[PDB]
Amino acid sequence: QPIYWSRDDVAQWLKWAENEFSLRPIDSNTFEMNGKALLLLTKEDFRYRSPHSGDELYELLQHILKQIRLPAHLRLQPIYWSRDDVAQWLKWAENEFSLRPIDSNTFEMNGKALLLLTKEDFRYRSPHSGDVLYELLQHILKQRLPAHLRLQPIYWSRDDVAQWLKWAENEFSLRPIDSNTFEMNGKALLLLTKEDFRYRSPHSGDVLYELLQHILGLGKKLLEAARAGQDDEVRILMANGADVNATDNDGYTPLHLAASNGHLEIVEVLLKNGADVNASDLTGITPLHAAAATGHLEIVEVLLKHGADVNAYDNDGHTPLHLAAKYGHLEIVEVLLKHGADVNAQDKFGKTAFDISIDNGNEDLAEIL
Repeated sequence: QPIYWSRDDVAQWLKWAENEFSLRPIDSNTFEMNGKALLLLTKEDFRYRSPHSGDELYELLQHILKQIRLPAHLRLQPIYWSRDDVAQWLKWAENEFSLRPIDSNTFEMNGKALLLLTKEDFRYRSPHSGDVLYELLQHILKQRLPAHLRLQPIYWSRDDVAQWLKWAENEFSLRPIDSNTFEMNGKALLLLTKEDFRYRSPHSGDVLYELLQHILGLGKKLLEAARAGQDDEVRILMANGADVNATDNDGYTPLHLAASNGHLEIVEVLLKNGADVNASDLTGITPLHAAAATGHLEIVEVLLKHGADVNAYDNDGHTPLHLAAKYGHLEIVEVLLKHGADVNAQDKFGKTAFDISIDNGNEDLAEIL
């Protein structure tokens, strides 16, 4: 059975299939592992290794299949692995699966940071044994912020970004990070792609990038379901602790989602528990911008009451009034005007709010006065 195969046995199976199925020739270095390691690999890992014939090789192994043992020093959970423990795990799995010699510098981090890395980060660090060193962790996993930076990353300062790095270095046992590695503001740090993080900090940029993603949002991912209106679940989530200013994959806070779905109970409890009433969506949309278009006047009055920029502008230069006038909501438009809405909507096409009401044929909204 393939479980008993060695690196030599794996390689012979490759040259056999290369002749039997007339696959494009592949170097034995493509799969330098024992049969136990090969099993841990997913079909996507087979594809990445030998693109020309990885698919069929995987299916062959599966067709052949149809016809733990962690050291005591590393028996603890990976979240508690120190940086030294990770090195032994790399060296042990190397001898356990007969892999290419993994350098200790490959994973210069604690056990928590190792969990933050995605499968791709493992592959970049260990191009010869990363996938095996990744799925093994998952099987092991199956077996058994500082107050100075508690603000949302979008509002972090250049000095704040530096302290975040220093905190991350001590928190995840990372290598010394220079502060000039991310000499920018939190907004600029968000704009950087994961490839930029890997280039700025080759030792820890993959960890640092993922760290920022978690700060931007598990409990928050559940709390964002406040859009659905599960008020009791929102209280329960906040009671357990959650970033009230979390951001989804499109950059929406629980407030954005609750305001757009008409949950004044949620729209008020989030503000009381610390919600950015003027939070800027990726499109520059504010909670008011959302509530105005969705016609939730009560939420509109609340946001304006709890401090909302009646004259904010999205990425297309649209004020809440413009969004209101685009969907009628003359009542909401009146509230915005009563709270100091700009008559010059200053649209990206220069259109004013009245101009939007004229194109929509809403004479009542056009009759602003």
